[PDB]
Amino acid sequence: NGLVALGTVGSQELFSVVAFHCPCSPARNYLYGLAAIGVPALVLFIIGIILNNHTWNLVAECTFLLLSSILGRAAVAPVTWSVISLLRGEAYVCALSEFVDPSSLTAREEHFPSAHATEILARFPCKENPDNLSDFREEVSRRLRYESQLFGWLLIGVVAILVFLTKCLKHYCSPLSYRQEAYWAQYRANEDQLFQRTAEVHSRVLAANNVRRFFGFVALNKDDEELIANFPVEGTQPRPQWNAITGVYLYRENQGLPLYSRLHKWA
Amino acid sequence: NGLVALGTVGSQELFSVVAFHCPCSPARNYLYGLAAIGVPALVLFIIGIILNNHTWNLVAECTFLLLSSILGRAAVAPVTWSVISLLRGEAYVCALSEFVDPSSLTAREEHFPSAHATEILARFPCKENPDNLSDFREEVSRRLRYESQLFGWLLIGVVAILVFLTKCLKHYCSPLSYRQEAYWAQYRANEDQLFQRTAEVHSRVLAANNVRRFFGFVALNKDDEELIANFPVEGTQPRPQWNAITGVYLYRENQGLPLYSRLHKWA
Amino acid sequence: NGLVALGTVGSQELFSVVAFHCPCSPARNYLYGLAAIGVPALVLFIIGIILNNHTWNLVAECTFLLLSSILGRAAVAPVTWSVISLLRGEAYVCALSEFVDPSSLTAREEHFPSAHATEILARFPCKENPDNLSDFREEVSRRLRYESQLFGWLLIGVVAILVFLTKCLKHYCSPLSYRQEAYWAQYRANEDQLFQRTAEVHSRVLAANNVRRFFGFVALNKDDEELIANFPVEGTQPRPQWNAITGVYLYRENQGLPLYSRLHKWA
Amino acid sequence: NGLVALGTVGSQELFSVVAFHCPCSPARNYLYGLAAIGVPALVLFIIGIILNNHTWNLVAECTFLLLSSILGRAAVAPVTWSVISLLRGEAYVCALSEFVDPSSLTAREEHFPSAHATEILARFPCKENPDNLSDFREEVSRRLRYESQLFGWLLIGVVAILVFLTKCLKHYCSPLSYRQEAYWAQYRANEDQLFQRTAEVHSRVLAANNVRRFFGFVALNKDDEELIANFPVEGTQPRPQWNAITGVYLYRENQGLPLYSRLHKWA
Amino acid sequence: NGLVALGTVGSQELFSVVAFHCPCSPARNYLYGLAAIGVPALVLFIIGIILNNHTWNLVAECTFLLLSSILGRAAVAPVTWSVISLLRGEAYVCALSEFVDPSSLTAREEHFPSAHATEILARFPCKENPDNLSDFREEVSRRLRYESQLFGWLLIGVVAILVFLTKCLKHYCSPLSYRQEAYWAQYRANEDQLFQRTAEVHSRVLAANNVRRFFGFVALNKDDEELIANFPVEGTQPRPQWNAITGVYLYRENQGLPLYSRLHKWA
Amino acid sequence: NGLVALGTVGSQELFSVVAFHCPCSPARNYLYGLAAIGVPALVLFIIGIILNNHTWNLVAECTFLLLSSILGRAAVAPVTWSVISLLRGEAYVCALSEFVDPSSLTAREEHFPSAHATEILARFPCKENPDNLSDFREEVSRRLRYESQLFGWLLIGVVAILVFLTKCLKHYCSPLSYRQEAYWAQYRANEDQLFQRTAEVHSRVLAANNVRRFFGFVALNKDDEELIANFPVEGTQPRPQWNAITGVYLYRENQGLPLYSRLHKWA
Amino acid sequence: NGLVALGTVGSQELFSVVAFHCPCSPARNYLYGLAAIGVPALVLFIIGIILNNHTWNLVAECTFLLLSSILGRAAVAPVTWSVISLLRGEAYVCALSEFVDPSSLTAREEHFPSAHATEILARFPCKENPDNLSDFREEVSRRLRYESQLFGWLLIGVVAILVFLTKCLKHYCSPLSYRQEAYWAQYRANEDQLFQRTAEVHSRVLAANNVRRFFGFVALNKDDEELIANFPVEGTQPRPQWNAITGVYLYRENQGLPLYSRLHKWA
Repeated sequence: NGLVALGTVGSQELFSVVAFHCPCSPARNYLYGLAAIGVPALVLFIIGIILNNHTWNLVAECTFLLLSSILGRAAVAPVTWSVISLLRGEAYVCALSEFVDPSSLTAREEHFPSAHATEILARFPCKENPDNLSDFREEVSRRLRYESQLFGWLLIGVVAILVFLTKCLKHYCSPLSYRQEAYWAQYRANEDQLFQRTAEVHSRVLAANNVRRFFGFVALNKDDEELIANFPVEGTQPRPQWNAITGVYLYRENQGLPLYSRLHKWA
Repeated sequence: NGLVALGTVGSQELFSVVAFHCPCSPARNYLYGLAAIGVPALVLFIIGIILNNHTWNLVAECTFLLLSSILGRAAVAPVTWSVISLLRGEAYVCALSEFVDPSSLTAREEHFPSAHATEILARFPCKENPDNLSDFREEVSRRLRYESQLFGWLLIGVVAILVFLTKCLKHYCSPLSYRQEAYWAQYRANEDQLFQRTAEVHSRVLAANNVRRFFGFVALNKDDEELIANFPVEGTQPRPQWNAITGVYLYRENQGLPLYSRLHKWA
Repeated sequence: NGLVALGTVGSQELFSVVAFHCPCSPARNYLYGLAAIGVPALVLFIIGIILNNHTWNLVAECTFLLLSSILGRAAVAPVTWSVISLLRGEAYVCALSEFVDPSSLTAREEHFPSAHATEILARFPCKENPDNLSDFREEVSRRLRYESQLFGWLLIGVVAILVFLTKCLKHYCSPLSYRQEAYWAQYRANEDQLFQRTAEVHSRVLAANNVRRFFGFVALNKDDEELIANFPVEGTQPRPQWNAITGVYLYRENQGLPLYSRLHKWA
Repeated sequence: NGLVALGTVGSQELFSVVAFHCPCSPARNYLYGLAAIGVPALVLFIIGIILNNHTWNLVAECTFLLLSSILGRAAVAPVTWSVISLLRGEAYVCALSEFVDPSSLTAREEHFPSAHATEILARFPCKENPDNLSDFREEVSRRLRYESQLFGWLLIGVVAILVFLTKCLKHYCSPLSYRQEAYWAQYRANEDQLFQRTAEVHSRVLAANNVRRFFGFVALNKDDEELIANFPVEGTQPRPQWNAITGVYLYRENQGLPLYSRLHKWA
Repeated sequence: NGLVALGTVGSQELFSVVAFHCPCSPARNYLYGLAAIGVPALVLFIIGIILNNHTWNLVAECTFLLLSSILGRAAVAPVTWSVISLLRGEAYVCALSEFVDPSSLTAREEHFPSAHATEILARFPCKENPDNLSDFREEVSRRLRYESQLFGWLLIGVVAILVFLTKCLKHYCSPLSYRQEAYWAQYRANEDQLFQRTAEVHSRVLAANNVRRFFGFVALNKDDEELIANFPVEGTQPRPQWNAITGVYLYRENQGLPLYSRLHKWA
Repeated sequence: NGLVALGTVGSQELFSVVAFHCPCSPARNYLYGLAAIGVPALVLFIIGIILNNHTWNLVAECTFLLLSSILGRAAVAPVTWSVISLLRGEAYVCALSEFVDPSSLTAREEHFPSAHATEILARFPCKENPDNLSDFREEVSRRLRYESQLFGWLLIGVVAILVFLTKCLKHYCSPLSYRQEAYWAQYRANEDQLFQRTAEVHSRVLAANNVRRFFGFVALNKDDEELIANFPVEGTQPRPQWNAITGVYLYRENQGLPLYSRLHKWA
Repeated sequence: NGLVALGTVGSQELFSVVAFHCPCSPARNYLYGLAAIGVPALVLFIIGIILNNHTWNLVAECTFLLLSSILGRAAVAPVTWSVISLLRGEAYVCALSEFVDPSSLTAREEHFPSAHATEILARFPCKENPDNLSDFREEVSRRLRYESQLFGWLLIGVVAILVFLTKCLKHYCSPLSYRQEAYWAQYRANEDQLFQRTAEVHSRVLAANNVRRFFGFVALNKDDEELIANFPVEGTQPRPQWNAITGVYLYRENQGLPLYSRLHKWA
């Protein structure tokens, strides 16, 4: 579970690492903000989609309980980046500074430099402004930062409410109890780990047999020596068996005794 | 019990960590204060609700002795944050500075800059004020900080009185003695821990059996070797048993001999 | 898998290591940028092509599933360099500074130094410009840096989308399941490692026999003493066998039992 | 393989170590650049030729597959020095500064100091130039550095393309497969190492016998005591045998069983 | 082999250690340069001649294959000192500064201080010169340093070419193969070492016998106790035997079996 | 052999340690230089004569092969001091400064302070001279330092040539070979060491016997306990035997078997 | 032998340690120099006389070979102090400054302050002198330091010559050889050490017997327990025996067998 938190720490570090330079300009601020805050979010979303074997299971089968799980396991990375970027400021103020109405803002009482200043307005984040505009721009700076931080806090709140609702609904609308669901999760984890290790060992001993068949002898460590001494092997399982293993498994009950996975259904 | 104190230390650190910038402005101070002090409180409350298995037990059953316990175990995090934010100052003074009556305050004796200064009043926390207003704003600053700290201390006092009353009432209006309640708590803890560990081990050995059935042999460490050598397994319990385990248990007495949990009631 | 990440770290270090000096000049900036950002990319691409034994396997045979795999394993190095060079700036602004239209840019309102300044325009990155042009050049600098960073982020996004599509297509249009593909990968790795080690040992003992035949005795460590004591040898396999081993292997199935490599097909 | 990389690091260190002083002068810059960048290259080439036993094998025999191998193993040292010297600058600009056309270069707009300045042109790298010429010489400096770095990057690219073509051709136009070529390389290495060690031990025991024949006894360590106790010796092989061992060996096949070296052909 | 490299490092250290003070003077610069750069070279040459036992072997006999070997093993020390002194500068410029033609050199355009300045010319390395001559002397300084470094690089190149030619000729015009020459070198080394140690031990035990004959008993360590317990001794070999051992040995072949040294010829 | 090098390092340290103060004066500089550079040389020569047992052997006998050996073993210390003192400067310039001809030297063109300045000439090393004479004295300083260093380098060269000639002559005009001379040297060393140790032990046990005869018992360590337990003693050898041992031994040959020392001649 | 060198190091340290203050004065400088440089010399001479048991041996007997030995072993301490004091300066210049002839010395040409300055002359070492006399006194300072150092070096030379002559004469005019003299020295040392230790042990056991006779038992360590267990004792030797032991022994020969000490003569 801590992998997502490590990824979030890395996301914050990369935020403070790579670069940022607000291109004070009439109409490019909009696009630059949108891209520089969304493209890394999209990349993190893709990364989250990739390393979730549920999607490969699903596409191998080719449902709403699957999409919820996968998108929830994925979207934790883009959200903790969007929030960190909003709360940081200096990325919302860079994109929504041109759109400020120069009529409605109070300061050291002067109307405004002109009716020509829309390219002068959007130049504030680059801190380049005359002394009068210097004392003037703090207002719009603080206002935009205010809007950014408010959106950020509301985003955090909505994400929290959504997570709580998701949990309270998944527990309410599931056929099992919750303790048995914990047992089921432990079983999935243990089965996956044991299957991975056994597959590796079986494959290694098969390869050793193949090589020995060629040279006449195989060179091994003490460990692999034990691995061949204990476990023999003659040939893998047929393709239909592999095909039967893979797939999505919804909880099915044989008579009186439940099954917890497709490999279990292979009893 | 110390997990809540560690969370409180982390809450204080995150308070001093993330950000704060009072948006000196006519009407946004109100909203910004409310959100920036309540949204983290709401998030901490949700987090406290989530990790309290009592709520999942309850919803699995689908009562006032349950809601009190859960909300008490939860609300310790938002309260220790509200108090730290009030006592800190610089968050109440930011939101309730516009509402100060400019007529009723004494200082270096001048009436007030004008009757136009309500946007000049709410600009004090941003420390930007002319020299006369410089010597003037300290009064309202100290007054608002006074109000904040007083509310904070009163909140602490009320929370303490509430906790004491809750304890004195729960002990007065309970069928058991208190020493046996301590025994009951120890039993709940021990039972939960032992059940978790046993579930994990039983599940792992079941998965090992399943994998061996597939490949013809299972690769294991020395520890799991012992785990399979000692404890055999053939199949889990039926779903009705799991359903009988879960649920809320109020103290029920068989004839002469008390039961302390639903799993105990399964004798 | 981490070898590519180590190579990327080394690529960034070498970027910050070797040199860079923007030759402010009318028409050489174009060529210098193109070369100094593409030639290292081409070199990294060649290096990636070289150390991928798939290409030697292929040419030894003398197909679209091979080219995709090889070019994907290769192009990870040039892309992570192109992106680092774009996001860095100071390499796009050096090459596309001459082409800026001197009519369309707003600043401290003066038209432009002359209609003679195209060699004065392309001299900005060398920071040598008069005071008026000093306050003028920041605009074009920021604009070009904006364009560079935008292209960089879009490149990252396109690479991510391409990787995701490649994965989702390779899993959708393959005859096997995905778990068996994992088994197959583990088998390829184990077989390659074991074959390498066995080849080395067999060759060493053969050479020892040859030398002993000459001098009358061979000097060895304790390890090689054991190596000769255990494994004897009389002569290698004929050339047809080596020729049968090499080559590309597409997944072929003997009756009911799959084969996973050409050496396996040598059963 | 890393010996060449260690030699390259040492080459860079010696570049930054020994000296360099551009002799600003009319016609000596040409010669000094040529020598100070080629003579170390020629020395490294000779060194690479020397420590490649293939050349001694060849001359002992007294063919295009030999010359390619030897010159490739050799020229890695001069190329990684030529490239480091070009990319460094301050060695091309020193030699090709006199040949700059004083008519075709734009700067702070003055024609040129005179038509007498060809000895003033070639004095720029020594940084000794009047203030006007000070602001003037930066142009020619940057231009020459540009030319140097471009030639350097193109040299790297051509070397990479040449290496890739060499590999792709040697694998395409060879009678064996590539895995057996790896076996052959391992065999050559193992045979050379074992032969060296055995030769040393046999020679030492022969010398010990000779000395004992003189004094009546030989003084030895425990190690040499074991060396004489185990391996006896009476006399070396005749000169025809040594002559049969040496020489170049192209892959020859006895009936059904391949030979991998001349000593192997001595079966 | 590394002894020569250690001697070269020591030579460089002693160069930077002892002293150097260019005696700015009309005609003494010539002699001082010649001596201070040649006398240490002659000393290193003598030292190299001394510690090469080949010369003592030769004079004990009282041929071109001997002189080449000895002078090659010797001249490595003077050459690596001459080169270090040339490349260093400040030793060629000190001796060949008087001979500069004051007519042919261009600088800040003045003819020359006078036709009396030949003792003013040779005073430049002592850095004592008036301001005009200050800006003047840099030219002759750089020119002489140029000449020195060019001679140095050419010397290195010629030495490298000579070494390569020597090797390629010695391998081409020798009766043996090269591998057997390596065996021969190993044999010479081993024989010399074993003979030295045996001579020492035999001599020590003989001296012990002599002393015991005088006092009636000899005091020894445990080591010498073992040395006398194992190896007895009664008397050395006659002078004709020693005379037969020494001398130069050209490769002679007994019938079918080669001899590798004179002590071997004593079979 | 390294004892002489340690003595040379100590000589250099003592040179830089004790003192030196050039007594600027008309006629005392001569004497002070001569003494302060020769008296330590004479002392080192005497020290070298003392610790060379060959001289005591010779005088005990009461020949040109003895004097050469002794004076060569001795004069290595005064020569390495004379050379270090010449090369150092500031000791030749102190003694031969008065004798400089004030007519023949060129400088800032003035004739000379007077015809009274011979006590002003010899005052230069004490650095006390007026400004004109300040710029004047550097010439004579550098000239005298030049002469000193030249004499030093020539002395080193002559010493090297003399050593080489001595070696080449001693090997050419000796009755033995050179390897047997090495054996002879090893024998002399071993015999001297063993004789010294045996003499010490025999003397100690004799003294122990004498003391025991007086007191009735002798107190000893464990070591001396063993020394008396093993080796008995009754009385030393007569004076004629000691007289026969001492003396110079030229290589004499008994019939067919050589003798290597007088104690050996005592067989 | 190193005890004298340690004493010399201590002498130098005490020289630089205790004090020195030249009493600039007409006639006290003479006496102060004489005393402060001779009295420590006399003390060191007495100390050297005391710790040389030869003198007590001699006076116990109550000859030129004894006085030479004792005075040589003694005078090494005063000489190495006189030399260190002369070479140091600032102790000869303090005593022989009054006697300088004020007529014969050249400086900045003035005759001399007066004919009254003999108390002004001897005040120079106290550095108190007017500016003219300041530039004047350096001459006499350097001259006196010159005289001191010359006397010092001549003293060292004479001491060295005397030591060499003493050695060459003692070896020439002695009845024995020199190797037997070395044996004799070793015997004297061993006999003295063994006699001292035995005397101590015998005395301790005698005292233990005496004490036991008084109390009835003696308390001892383990060591003294062993000392009494092994060696018994009943009574010392008579006074005539002690008288026979002491005395000076010149080398006397019994018939055919030499004696090396008086205790040996007690056989």
